[PDB]
Amino acid sequence: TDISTVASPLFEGTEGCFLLYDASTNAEIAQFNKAKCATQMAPDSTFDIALSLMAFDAEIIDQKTIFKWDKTPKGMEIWNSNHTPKTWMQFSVVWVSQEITQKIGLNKIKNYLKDFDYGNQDFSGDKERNNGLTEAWLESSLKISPEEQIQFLRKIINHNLPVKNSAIENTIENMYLQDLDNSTKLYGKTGAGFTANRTLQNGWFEGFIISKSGHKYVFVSALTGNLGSNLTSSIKAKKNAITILNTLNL
Ligand SMILES: *C(=O)[C@@H](NC(=O)c1c(-c2ccccc2)noc1C)[C@@H]1N[C@@H](C(=O)O)C(C)(C)S1
Repeated sequence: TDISTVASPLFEGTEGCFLLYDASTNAEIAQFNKAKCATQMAPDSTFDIALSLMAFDAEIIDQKTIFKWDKTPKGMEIWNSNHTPKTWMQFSVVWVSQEITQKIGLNKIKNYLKDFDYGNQDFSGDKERNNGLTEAWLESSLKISPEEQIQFLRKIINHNLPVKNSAIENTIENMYLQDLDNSTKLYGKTGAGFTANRTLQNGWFEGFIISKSGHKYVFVSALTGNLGSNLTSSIKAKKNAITILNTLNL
């Protein structure tokens, strides 16, 4: 299951990793760089997957929800508009995530984190800033490893979390991206950020694959590296995942 021959060149210049597991059997299908796989880091926008489960479970959104933009610039042009739960997921609209956390509230988020067994469960935010409610998952206190993300994703698709079944399937639906070359279906989510107080970038791309073979899988592509001042780490993590998945017979 060592796929280093293919994955190494794709992750050159970074500390990267890749994991692919069969969702039903938990069999490891492919791995690159287990040491990086075990290292906890900020989930960044991949935390939206957890927030989506919470929001649907708590019945504060549905698929017809329109998140209303406040007309002020949010940093990225794609963020400067109304959104749906689908486009929230697709474009990692951070202000929607923050609207959602403020609505659920800290203690209830902590309770969900405990139910999800999610990473270090540290939602305290930045030292001395009391900003955890709206920043904890963004290069801050909350950390989770690629291996932990695999098992979280596995729980989701197997309905082994104490949330509404619809909350799970609406969130999965809203992750759908495309089909791959052999028609396998890709459901995924990016996240990226700079490491606090450093120049390093971290990136993720993770999710589900549903094969016409019948098999379902969960995967995680993640990296950390000095890639300059343009945040491209999730672009790279995504690219790499798709390249690697298309080489496989799933
Ligand atoms: C989630 O990971 C979100 N990332 C950020 O908010 C982010 C940025 C940023 C860079 C460029 C433009 C806007 C924001 N800088 O630091 C952080 C923590 C969103 N998701 C990312 C993704 O890969 O999904 C981005 C870069 C698209 S923004």
